[PDB]
Amino acid sequence: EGQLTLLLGKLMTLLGDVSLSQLESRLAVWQAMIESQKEMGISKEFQTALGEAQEATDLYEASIKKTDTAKSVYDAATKKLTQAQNKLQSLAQAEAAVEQAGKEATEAKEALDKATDATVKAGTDAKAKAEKADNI
Repeated sequence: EGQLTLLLGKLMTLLGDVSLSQLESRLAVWQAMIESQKEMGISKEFQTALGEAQEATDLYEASIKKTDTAKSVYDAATKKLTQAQNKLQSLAQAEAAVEQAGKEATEAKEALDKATDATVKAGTDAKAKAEKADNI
């Protein structure tokens, strides 16, 4: 009963709402003040600081979506193994399915763990490039 899978699905939603959502917003404020002022005829090296951040934040949209696929990929692997695991002690071929559902699943987690580390990575920087907008 590793329904930490359901907990995780919930953390991903929160990460999306509290991390990614505020970041994307912060930067949207800047783009709209860039445009609202770029119309009154009034940005220089600032648009480099901002360019870089809305790319990290955009790489961070992508990355979360990449770990969210990876987990769907993994949830199929884990439920695959509980089907095979189950109908085996309903009694050599059944014994193999479990070994291979098992292999498919430790592999899915490996890919899942990877896509998380790479999401940890992307957001850590997006946080940073967006704080570096302490331009004067």
